[PDB]
Amino acid sequence: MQFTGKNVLITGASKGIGAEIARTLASMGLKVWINYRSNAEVADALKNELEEKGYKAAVIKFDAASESDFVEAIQAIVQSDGGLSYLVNNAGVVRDKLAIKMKTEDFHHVIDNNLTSAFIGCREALKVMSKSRFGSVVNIASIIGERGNMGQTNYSASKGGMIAMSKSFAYEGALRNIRFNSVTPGFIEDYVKNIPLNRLGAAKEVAEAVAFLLSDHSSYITGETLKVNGGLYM
Amino acid sequence: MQFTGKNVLITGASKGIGAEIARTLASMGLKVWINYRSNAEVADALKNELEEKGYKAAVIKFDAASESDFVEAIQAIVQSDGGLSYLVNNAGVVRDKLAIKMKTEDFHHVIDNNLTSAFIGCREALKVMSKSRFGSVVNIASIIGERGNMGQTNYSASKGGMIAMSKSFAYEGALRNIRFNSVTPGFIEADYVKNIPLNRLGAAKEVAEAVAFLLSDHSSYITGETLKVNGGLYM
Amino acid sequence: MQFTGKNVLITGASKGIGAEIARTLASMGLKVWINYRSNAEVADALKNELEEKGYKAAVIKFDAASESDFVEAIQAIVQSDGGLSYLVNNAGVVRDKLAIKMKTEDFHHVIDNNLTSAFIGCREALKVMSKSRFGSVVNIASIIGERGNMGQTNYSASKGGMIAMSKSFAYEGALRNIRFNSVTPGFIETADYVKNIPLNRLGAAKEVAEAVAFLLSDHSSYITGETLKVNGGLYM
Amino acid sequence: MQFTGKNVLITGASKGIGAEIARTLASMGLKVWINYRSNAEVADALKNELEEKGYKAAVIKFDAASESDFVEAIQAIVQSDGGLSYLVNNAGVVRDKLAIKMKTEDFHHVIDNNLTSAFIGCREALKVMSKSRFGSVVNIASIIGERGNMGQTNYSASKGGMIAMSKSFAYEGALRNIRFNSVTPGFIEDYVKNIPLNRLGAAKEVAEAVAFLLSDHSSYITGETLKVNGGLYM
Ligand SMILES: NC(=O)c1ccc[n+]([C@@H]2O[C@H](COP(=O)([O-])OP(=O)(O)OC[C@H]3O[C@@H](n4cnc5c(N)ncnc54)[C@H](OP(=O)(O)O)[C@@H]3O)[C@@H](O)[C@H]2O)c1
Ligand SMILES: NC(=O)c1ccc[n+]([C@@H]2O[C@H](COP(=O)([O-])OP(=O)(O)OC[C@H]3O[C@@H](n4cnc5c(N)ncnc54)[C@H](OP(=O)(O)O)[C@@H]3O)[C@@H](O)[C@H]2O)c1
Ligand SMILES: NC(=O)c1ccc[n+]([C@@H]2O[C@H](COP(=O)([O-])OP(=O)(O)OC[C@H]3O[C@@H](n4cnc5c(N)ncnc54)[C@H](OP(=O)(O)O)[C@@H]3O)[C@@H](O)[C@H]2O)c1
Ligand SMILES: NC(=O)c1ccc[n+]([C@@H]2O[C@H](COP(=O)([O-])OP(=O)(O)OC[C@H]3O[C@@H](n4cnc5c(N)ncnc54)[C@H](OP(=O)(O)O)[C@@H]3O)[C@@H](O)[C@H]2O)c1
Repeated sequence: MQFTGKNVLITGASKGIGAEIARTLASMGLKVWINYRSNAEVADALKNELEEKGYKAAVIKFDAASESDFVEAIQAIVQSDGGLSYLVNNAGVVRDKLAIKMKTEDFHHVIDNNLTSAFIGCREALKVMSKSRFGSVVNIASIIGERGNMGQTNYSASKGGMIAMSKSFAYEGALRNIRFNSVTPGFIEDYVKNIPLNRLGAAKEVAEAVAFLLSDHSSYITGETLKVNGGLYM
Repeated sequence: MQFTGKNVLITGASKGIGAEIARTLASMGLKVWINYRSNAEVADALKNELEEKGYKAAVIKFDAASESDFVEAIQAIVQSDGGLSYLVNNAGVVRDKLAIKMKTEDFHHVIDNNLTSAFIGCREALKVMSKSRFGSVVNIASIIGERGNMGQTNYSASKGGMIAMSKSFAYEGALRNIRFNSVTPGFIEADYVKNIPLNRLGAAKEVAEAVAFLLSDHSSYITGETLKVNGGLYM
Repeated sequence: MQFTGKNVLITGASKGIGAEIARTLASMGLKVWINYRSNAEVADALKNELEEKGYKAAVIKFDAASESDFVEAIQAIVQSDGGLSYLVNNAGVVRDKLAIKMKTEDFHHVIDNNLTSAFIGCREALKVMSKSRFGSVVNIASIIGERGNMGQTNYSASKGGMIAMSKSFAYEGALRNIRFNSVTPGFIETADYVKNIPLNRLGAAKEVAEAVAFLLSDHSSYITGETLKVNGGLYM
Repeated sequence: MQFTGKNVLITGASKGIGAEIARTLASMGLKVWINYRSNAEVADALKNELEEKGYKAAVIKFDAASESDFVEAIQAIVQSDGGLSYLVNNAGVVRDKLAIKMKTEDFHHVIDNNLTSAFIGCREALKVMSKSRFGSVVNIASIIGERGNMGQTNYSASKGGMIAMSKSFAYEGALRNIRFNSVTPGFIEDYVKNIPLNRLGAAKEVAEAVAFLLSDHSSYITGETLKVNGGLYM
């Protein structure tokens, strides 16, 4: 795919879907910044892999649920590269229980760490992308955020709020060509029963949806939610 | 409308949409419980207005965002009336501001107040209504939670999260006939009215009647739905 | 429920969900006009049952897919009645098959009969309700129109078209206080399927009928262009 | 973007959005079949321009609303190329008028011509793509099929029916790996006012959204309605 931008920051990218987004975007020629919070071994391993395939990769440590930490990280990337073309808000956790077994503590943890991180990222994207009249931001949402689930009142709250907040951000960034969109993965690798495509999704399929929404090919799409769930939910 | 249930708790019912919801359900024979946080001047005045007109009304206290406070009023109401049929999560604030001028303080205040509160309400509705195999909960969301708005990242996050959480709760309470539903009002009382097909602002009372429908027996097969009351502003 | 308006025409009302809308609206004091197409007997039995129960009811024969018949029937009701306050486009057919087995014949029949009929209904409603600045029209759609279904390309086409056309009609009727809304029933009783319904049961026809009543009644005076899901959680 | 398949038919592709879709899919390596009904001038001009630019391109004459005539066209393509990997139902007309002024003739014309044609395309796609267990179909709908518009009861009916029928076809084709998806463009080159991106859309951005949905990058996406409207509707 074709990118006018040059670099991308991916929160929570040391493993899983975030790692695969990093891998996909770096194989398409963007310099990927791979966020991690705790142990650096796995992030450093991914960065080494990506350079060793010939790509551009750097690692950066911050807590995406911390305002100061994540503002200073974006400032450091601006100072190293000259700007920031792309952001992927992927940082997220799960703490599933039935609601009657869930303290407001278990709710606040998931809400803060899944929504406020995305809010910080989107606001800082608005700041650093405005001067150049160019940017794209993708919020990794979920199918749970669109339909809800048993035992996932907190998670579904966070990712439905992410879907609606992202549209608000699209409204605010659209006049300076700063686009915001959500991706709602389905089941990514019994549950396979209800999937019409009769298989789990690969992380790469998510990653290439993200790549499309960051790319120039989606330059008229903003404020949209892209389902990547094999037909589980239309 | 027809109600098998007997009483309702309405958070933030002292004025505006909450109070006129309260008037509405009282007029249809339900015992209303106005909930307030600060002054009891308007809440008491409402309560009295509702009892002169011949209706059953009382008041109760908590910060609907406070877990303990919320819970403990719900036991108080169960002990007074023998149960709680209906709940309306109406409590909510706005703190509008462009996102770049918005401290995460201003974001947490709105999230914690507007959606954690609805979480305590819904989770406790599940608890008190499960025994009796009957219940109906309506969460008062907004068109902003469906479409988003400039200057309302915090409010749209809270209300959209409510709308989705409501669906999860509907899942958890469906097997026991506890129904969960949301209402998304539009602009409720000139350039604003240009984009409303009905060409007018909504009365707080139209929102209240939609809430009554979702609480009544007439919606007994409707759970997990989001009912748009916006005069056509959003379809 | 409260109704400012006085009478209602329900298309396809001689049996099933339409008969239950007629029964429910009759019991709320509306004069119901029960439409039928072919054999009257079942329709006149419904009219007699409603009149015995103390309610107002009449029958009227016309083909909802025929522009002239449906025009002329609405004109007749306006002249018996003084006007027409409420309309329920309930007429619909199914011809389920897989698409590779479906002729275009089998597609137009369901389209011409499920959508065009609603189009005529809503357009005549606009006409006859404009002067009095009051009116409410409900279009009986389906969950299939929202979600799509195997073997139901034609039916889902017709009901999704109905759902979107109903919103356009809301736009055109909104200035004369003529509201347009849709109901999307799920699986209604007439047990593999009850699996995927959270409420763990089929719906009753009366639950649909009461949702229709709400969308006709005064209580929904600010709700227009909406699609009200009656499916017990099968689709959110 | 990559494509496992080799060719694509596009109905109503002689000018406008369909021409741009032909132009875009041609530059990415697909052999494009340019459908037209009436004059062949403009379609030959398109063909000659794409063959000038080094690409494979062929015109084909048929009325998309006629069952026999678009079944036969698909059959002739199958015989020439050996198969058909991709289809784009783009044929479409408007006859805008207030509902009280609109004969059922006016309604039937737009219905028969916008929605029946897509039905004939999607069934025939089911038939010809099933054996190879590979295919992708994109139905070009509209924002009007999602929110409605005054004066456009007929167009909105056709396009919203297209959007729901496409999910039904997605269900039917899922097991064979034949994907169905819709595109809902907004305003495509006062009005601009209500568009957050503050400009009309290029046919070119619609065409690239279509390309993504046909491509291998959307291989876990079926039954989706991808909005291309610059924030005009979220
Ligand atoms: N897999 C699915 O089916 C599915 C579908 C829907 C969406 N997604 C989304 O996919 C994303 C991650 O994919 P995954 O399921 O493969 O999860 P995963 O394997 O847990 O990867 C999540 C990553 O995000 C990190 N993270 C969490 N909070 C963070 C913070 N505040 N700052 C920085 N990094 C943070 C992780 O925590 P640690 O430091 O603890 O490793 C981890 O590296 C999330 O947004 C999830 O909500 C998942
Ligand atoms: N009006 C609209 O256009 C619109 C549309 C969408 C939905 N709604 C919803 O309508 C509801 C209220 O209607 P309104 O707009 O008319 O607002 P309002 O006039 O401000 O009434 C809101 C009430 O909720 C109370 N409240 C706030 N937080 C509370 C808490 N934690 N515990 C208990 N009570 C609390 C208020 O606070 P005080 O103690 O500070 O008075 C006040 O009595 C909200 O949920 C809002 O989100 C508004
Ligand atoms: N049952 C469900 O699960 C379900 C769910 C979604 C919505 N609905 C909708 O419910 C409505 C009817 O309910 P039902 O399922 O109980 O169907 P039903 O039992 O078949 O009742 C349908 C009625 O509509 C009549 N009708 C058909 N075309 C007509 C026309 N052109 N003019 C006048 N009447 C016409 C019937 O035809 P005859 O003269 O041939 O009897 C019959 O009386 C339809 O709109 C259907 O599309 C059904
Ligand atoms: N432009 C927009 O703002 C917008 C937005 C939403 C979607 N779209 C969709 O985009 C498509 C067309 O793009 P456009 O707006 O640029 O329209 P256009 O300029 O009119 O191009 C439409 C083409 O489709 C052809 N066509 C119509 N019916 C046909 C049939 N039965 N068989 C074969 N070809 C047929 C045309 O007819 P002739 O032979 O009469 O030339 C013409 O070549 C349609 O599906 C329209 O509904 C338009």
